[PDB]
Amino acid sequence: TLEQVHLTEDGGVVKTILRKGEGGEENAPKKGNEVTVHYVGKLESSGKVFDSSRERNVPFKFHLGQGEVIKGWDICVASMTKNEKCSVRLDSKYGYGEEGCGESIPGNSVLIFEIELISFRE
Amino acid sequence: TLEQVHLTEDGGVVKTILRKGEGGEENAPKKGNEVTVHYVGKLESSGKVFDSSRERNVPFKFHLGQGEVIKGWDICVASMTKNEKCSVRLDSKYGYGEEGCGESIPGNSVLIFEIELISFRE
Ligand SMILES: CCc1ccccc1NC(=O)CSc1nc2cccnc2[nH]1
Ligand SMILES: CCc1ccccc1NC(=O)CSc1nc2cccnc2[nH]1
Repeated sequence: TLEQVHLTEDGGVVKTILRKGEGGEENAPKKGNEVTVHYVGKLESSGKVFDSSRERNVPFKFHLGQGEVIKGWDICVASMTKNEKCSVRLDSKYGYGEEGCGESIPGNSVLIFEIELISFRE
Repeated sequence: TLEQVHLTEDGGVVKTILRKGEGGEENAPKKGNEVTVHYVGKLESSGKVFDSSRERNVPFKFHLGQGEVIKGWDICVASMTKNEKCSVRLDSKYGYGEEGCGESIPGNSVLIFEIELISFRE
């Protein structure tokens, strides 16, 4: 595998599947569901890790497709099924754009996230 | 009430209690617990709302005191009890600092959040 999945027309979100998830539409999260993910985020430019839920030993929950998180995450996680692990490359358009965010993410940064979809629920 | 609670020595985190929460230490979240909050965040400078879980009609979960969220939120929520509603003023040191974050939060922004602690759990 290492299937590469193009998720936006502009090339700004491209997912590489590292471990395939479970089969079926019943194993795919729906818009508005709560998802639980583990992730590691690094800058493409330097390879430097700026955030990791794995380092914290506890995953992160959000509601899918609601704009609670960066656009790249909504788009990426919507494409995943339970237990899938992927690495997603996000152009700055799908991250923090021209401004960046705080000390660890410069403006116009391409972000690389390893994301694992642990579970989801209503 | 409208009790004002100073939470850092530098004045960078100051909470005003709008509705007092439940009594007891058993109604106070512990470091590492999951908390569920509703919030509305606005810039002090303009009054402009940059993020609201209430607009989304679904609250937000994070693990308390783990640096998953801005420092101001860890500090503020640690001081709350179940059902408390507060408004917290955060100096940029406790938000997104000199750089800001994305289009909606400029560098050196004081942030004002209304936060309600809905529940928490192990
Ligand atoms: C943590 C999940 C979350 C909830 C609500 C809003 C945004 C986020 N994080 C991300 O969207 C992307 S992950 C991330 N984005 C970051 C920006 C600066 C520093 N560290 C960061 N880590
Ligand atoms: C959403 C909760 C969350 C989870 C993980 C990491 C950060 C956050 N948000 C906050 O810390 C403060 S809330 C917030 N911070 C923001 C920065 C830019 C735009 N909107 C924002 N809303």
